Amino acid sequence: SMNPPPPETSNPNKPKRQTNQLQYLLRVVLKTLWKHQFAWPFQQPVDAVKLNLPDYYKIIKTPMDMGTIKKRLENNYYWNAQECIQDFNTMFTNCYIYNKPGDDIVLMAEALEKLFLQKINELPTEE
Ligand SMILES: CCc1c(C(=O)NC)[nH]c(C)c1C(C)=O
Repeated sequence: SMNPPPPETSNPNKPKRQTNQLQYLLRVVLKTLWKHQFAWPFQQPVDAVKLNLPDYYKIIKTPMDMGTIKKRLENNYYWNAQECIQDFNTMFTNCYIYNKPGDDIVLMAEALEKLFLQKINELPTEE
């Protein structure tokens, strides 16, 4: 029932890269989702205590959110685009795994994910 440590956003010994695909993921992909009217539930880690979801972290062992992804991009956590893409995908998957089909949060994740898929479809080729 208590909240876990948030996902890591800083790790100095992890090697880093700033690539055009990763720049696209911040400038285009993250910006689009972050400003969306349904972004708010996904803008920070699930606070299981305040939301009263004591089994959330019992079920979800790989939590992820756009707040975390935003810091990871802004502070250059990643080596490649696929890591960041996997984080976005994990965030959506967590939602569908934990919640019931047709809950509001699932509709929200579905709208965000649709946009995410359209942008990732136009991911530039690596420079
Ligand atoms: C419905 C509770 C919830 C929020 C939220 O309401 N955040 C403020 N965000 C997420 C990802 C969820 C779940 C359980 O998937």
